[PDB]
Amino acid sequence: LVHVASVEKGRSYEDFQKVYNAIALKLREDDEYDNYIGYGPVLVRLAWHTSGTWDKHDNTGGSYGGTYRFKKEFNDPSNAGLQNGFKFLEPIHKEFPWISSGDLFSLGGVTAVQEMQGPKIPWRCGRVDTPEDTTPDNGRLPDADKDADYVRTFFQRLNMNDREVVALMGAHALGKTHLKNSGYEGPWGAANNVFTNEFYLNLLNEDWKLEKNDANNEQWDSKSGYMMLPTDYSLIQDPKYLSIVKEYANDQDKFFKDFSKAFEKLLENGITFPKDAPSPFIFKTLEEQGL
Ligand code: HEM
Repeated sequence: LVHVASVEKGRSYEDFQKVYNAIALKLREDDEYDNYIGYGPVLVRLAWHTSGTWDKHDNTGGSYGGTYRFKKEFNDPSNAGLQNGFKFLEPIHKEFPWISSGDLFSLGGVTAVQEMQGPKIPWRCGRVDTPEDTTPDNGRLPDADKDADYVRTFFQRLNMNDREVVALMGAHALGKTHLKNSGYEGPWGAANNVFTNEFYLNLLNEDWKLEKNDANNEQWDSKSGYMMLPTDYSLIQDPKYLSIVKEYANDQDKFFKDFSKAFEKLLENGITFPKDAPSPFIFKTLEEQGL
């Protein structure tokens, strides 16, 4: 099953920069969301969950078809809370009705990372909406109560290696767990709407205690008021992941570069880009544009 990228008719970099900008301006405006975290983190998570249903074995799921717009995927228990990101994007899509759903969901993630002072993430257009019956079934997104061997095997299905996995998990600097969505509660760190390598620093430097939360699930908690999921903590339990956590804790630029590559790859899995497709776009931030 081949998904060939097909550029929205007549569109070029400037059209997508306008979409970026609209997302970015709304992120600035709607700053009160989630006790003033803002929408950056949930948009990053929406981009990831809409891409992370991919199965390399048969090219089902993935970002291309924008299938989160259908009830089976939007109602996935694993996607609880992402409705907020979708609602954010609704007025964006109304203003730019020509962008595909998959391009919008993925671009929302890129925009959020960059506006939150993260790395530049090159982004390619040309995802095409596919019909309801192409929506992947629930259950392809990961469980949080598991160990490093689970994490490693899970991400093989997404064609991600150890370094790509550890880099992608650094997105957990952002936002928080919310008990009613996932059965976990609390932020991973202090700077939870600015993209930094704080996740790795907190894993290595906080004093974590294994506790039960009010949903009766185990999570790791610190006296600073931070938490880690069992799957997060697995990155310092496994000696191969641990080495990479230490690397990113000690090298902000390396983390940024590796994250950018892995995140673009996640957002592009399953898509065939023709030879003569446009090169990936690197959007300017609002700040870079003086906006
Ligand atoms: C083993 C893999 C992973 C597991 C089990 C996991 C699990 C979770 C859970 C349980 C939450 C809390 C959701 C809520 O209560 O609202 C969450 C939040 C989040 N995850 Fe992950 N995650 C994984 C990987 C990733 C990756 C690869 C990214 C993106 C690159 C990502 C980005 C986020 C973000 C940004 C949030 C915060 C959302 C918000 O504040 O609304 N996660 N994750």
